[PDB]
Amino acid sequence: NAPTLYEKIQQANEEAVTRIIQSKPILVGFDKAINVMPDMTETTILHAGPPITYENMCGPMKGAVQGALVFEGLAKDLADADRVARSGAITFSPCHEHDAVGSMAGVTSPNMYVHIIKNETYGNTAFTNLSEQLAKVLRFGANDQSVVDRLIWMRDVLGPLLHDAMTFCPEGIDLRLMLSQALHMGDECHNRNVAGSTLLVQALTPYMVQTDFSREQLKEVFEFLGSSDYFSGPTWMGAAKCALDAGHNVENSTIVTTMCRNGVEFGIRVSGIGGNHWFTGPAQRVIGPMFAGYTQEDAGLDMGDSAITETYGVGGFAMAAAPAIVPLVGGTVAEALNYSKEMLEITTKENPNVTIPVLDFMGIPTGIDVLKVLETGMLPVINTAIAHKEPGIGMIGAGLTNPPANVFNEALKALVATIN
Amino acid sequence: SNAPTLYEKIQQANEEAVTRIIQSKPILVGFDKAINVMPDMTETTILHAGPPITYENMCGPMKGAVQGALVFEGLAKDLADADRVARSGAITFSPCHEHDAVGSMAGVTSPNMYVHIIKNETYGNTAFTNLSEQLAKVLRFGANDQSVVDRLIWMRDVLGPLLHDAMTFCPEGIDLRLMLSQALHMGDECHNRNVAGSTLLVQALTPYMVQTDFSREQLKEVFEFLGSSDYFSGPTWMGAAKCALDAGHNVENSTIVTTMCRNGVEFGIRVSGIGGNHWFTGPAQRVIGPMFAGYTQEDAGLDMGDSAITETYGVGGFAMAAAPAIVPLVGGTVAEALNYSKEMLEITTKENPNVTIPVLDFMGIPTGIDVLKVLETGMLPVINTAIAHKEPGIGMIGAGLTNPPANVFNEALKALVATIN
Repeated sequence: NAPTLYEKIQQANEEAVTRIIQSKPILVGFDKAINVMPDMTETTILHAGPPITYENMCGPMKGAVQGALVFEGLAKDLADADRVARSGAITFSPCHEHDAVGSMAGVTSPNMYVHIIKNETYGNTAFTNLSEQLAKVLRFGANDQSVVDRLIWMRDVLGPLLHDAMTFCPEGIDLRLMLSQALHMGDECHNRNVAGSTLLVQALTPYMVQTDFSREQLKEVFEFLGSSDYFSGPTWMGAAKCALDAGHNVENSTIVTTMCRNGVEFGIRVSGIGGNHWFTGPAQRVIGPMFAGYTQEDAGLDMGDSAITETYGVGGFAMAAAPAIVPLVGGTVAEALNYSKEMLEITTKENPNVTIPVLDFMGIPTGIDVLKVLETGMLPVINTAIAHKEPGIGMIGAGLTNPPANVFNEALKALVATIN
Repeated sequence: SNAPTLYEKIQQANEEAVTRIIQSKPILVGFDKAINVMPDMTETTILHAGPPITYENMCGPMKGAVQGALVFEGLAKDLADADRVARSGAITFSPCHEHDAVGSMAGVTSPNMYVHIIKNETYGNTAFTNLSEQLAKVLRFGANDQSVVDRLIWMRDVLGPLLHDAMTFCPEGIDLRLMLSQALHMGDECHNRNVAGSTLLVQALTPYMVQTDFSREQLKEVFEFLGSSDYFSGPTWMGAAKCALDAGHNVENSTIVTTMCRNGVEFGIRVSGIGGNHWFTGPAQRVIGPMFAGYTQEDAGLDMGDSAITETYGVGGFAMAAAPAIVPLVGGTVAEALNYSKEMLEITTKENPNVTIPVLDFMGIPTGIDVLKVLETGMLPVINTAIAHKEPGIGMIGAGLTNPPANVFNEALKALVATIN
């Protein structure tokens, strides 16, 4: 009594999405990437998006890698760094291929500090760097003395104090739970992190104080953390990565387990294909509110791993939860309420642990299924920060984008061919 | 001719009054023992929520409050004794409202409790409120074990002083209208759901507490205390609202409500054009809503507390729409909550642009409940509040929707038509 092919996929997607939903990413500590991540070398630099060579990277990402190389000691300055990167001496590699995710340029170097996030349920581990805090920052390609000065402080004090702080928190911090409180306080955990960041520092505060650091280091670190609302940003991405990784490599699943971009190409991974097989197409423009005297002409293409957030069910998929981002991202609140409802049409089921009050507490729409995106013709709606096409400069606005279509086509083809 | 006519003079006065309210900017500047900073305090003076009320006529839970308080202040050896002292002529019982303060639930506030000191940056008037004790077994609900009096002492021996000291490292103060601003974009409504506000406040306070001379060991238990409940900023918003509202009080000819409060027996309001501490009073009402399991509506007491200053300001139940998280706690439908915040506009003078509700396309909260419009529409202020056991100390046993009583507005109007030169 054999099962039908479409029936295989239904079963696989149920297995896949159950693992995603039942995942309980726990924040366990912090440590230099080199000390704690897989396949790391002192000459490895990780970045956001699918694979790409340095020569092909876009302005901002190059800038971030130059900034990074100088932070590492590997270069006396920017002009030098570019020479060093171009030389074959550096190994470049996506975060995703090292069980990590990076925000924006997503450049992460051996002695940057990272979140250590462990899946309570299924045992896998995810990693992600810390938010610098301002707008003029490495993850946007800026790379002043000021910028590397701040990387240094983070390596030399912030990192160490968080490492020591989690030492006094043997239980870890349950990120799904905190994520779910966040969506009840008007965040979608992608471009709105206000509530999430405030929960995080509340949670971290008493452990920090139990540290050997001085009152004065403590104050300046409290101040950095209240500097902007983006501190938990990376945190939610890591939880999402931890969760989605538990749903990868399931024999016949058509669930998207990764969506990322590097400012030149968008790449996806699908569960039933497994491993690091990427499907890539052109990164799209990001249409939205532009900042202080800026234009669409100035913006680079979509960039960053933050999209792992929508792949989980949050961010743009949860925009109904966060009507407050509308001025920042464009559109009506009407539409913002609608997206979460429409995303039900291309996902596999509601996540009963993360709910949205304005929608009568419906679970977030979880598990993008390539088949449904093809049949409905609805590409996932992503929200994102807009970055300048020039290195240096800052974040310059925010808006809405979609993945390219080709990518889902190519994945559909790969699947129906795998199953025989 | 426009020979300055009447309905005008009211339209003009409401403009000035609501402009004060909207433009007030309440700044949290300090903390200190009531007796050190509040107007007309004496050591034998104790404050309660709602309009004036003798002790003998107070209700179960609030009598328990003056008793716990008295034991703490050290004016009676014990509960049964306390009740004796209160009944003797040796205590002045007067409302928070008449000392520029406000009080949550029983609202009892005695000389040695610590209060927020909140000062109007625009208009320069000050308001005060006590702090959240943080548990369910708590004085504001009438409970008075040893445990409760101990926590009260802890709050005045340690927590209190810590707070006071922290705020001296912060000479700019904390801007409350801004923070409230942000809370309402984070799913709070600053009456029933206070999570966002509370988390924004403990975070702004931390840097300053750390600059203090308290031991780490002491900071440790104070954090434990601050996250034991999400209610820590609740009083803070009452104080904010009280501070703004008072600056809109005493405007000749104005029919704007500047106080709504209750003491478990009566509901009482003040109107700007009437002024001072002239109170209009009716029967406090039942609060009907979902019940905490094992409890039922005949367990409940009548509406009690000063927390309704919140809807007097434009927030709380008036902001219902901003806080879809509360629907199953406070009852009703989400569509109904959107609808109520819209409705409230026919009762109010104009939208506050500085404080807005995202889901309603960022309309400003509805400000300036106008006696005259309450009357002509027939529509009463909606207030969402906690339902509290009628017995002392049992505490919150659910929540729901209530209203002020119709009569209180009728009298208002009649007192107005009799004043307006």
